[PDB]
Amino acid sequence: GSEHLVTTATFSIGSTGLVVYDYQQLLIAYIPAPGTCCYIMKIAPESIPSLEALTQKVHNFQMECSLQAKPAVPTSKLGQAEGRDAGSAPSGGDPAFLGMAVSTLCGEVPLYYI
Repeated sequence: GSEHLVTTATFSIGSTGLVVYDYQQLLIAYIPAPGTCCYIMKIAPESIPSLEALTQKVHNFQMECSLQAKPAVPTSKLGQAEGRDAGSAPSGGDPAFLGMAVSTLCGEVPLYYI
C-alpha cells in the first residue's frame, strides 16, 4: 500500500530523518539513523506544541546513545502479560509498551526517553 498511504499522524523533520507525530496516540518517536536509539515524547490532547520546539530539545544535546543490557523488552511486543508473572514488588515501569508505530519503527532498539 505504498502507492496510497492515506495514514494520518504523518510528520517530517528532515530528508534524512523522519518524525512520527501522534495526536491521538499522544506518543512520539523520532528515528535518527537506520538502527539507532529511539526517544519517547508525551503530549496532551488540547496541548501538542510545535514540532520545531521539540527538535530543538533533541538537537540541544547529543542524542547519540547506546544501551547494553536492560530488563524487559526494548520496544517490541510479542504476546505476554496477564499470566503468572506478578512483576516483582509494586514498583518500576515498562516503557516498551507504546503504539505499533514507535514499537515497530524502533523494533528491538533501546530507549532512555532523553
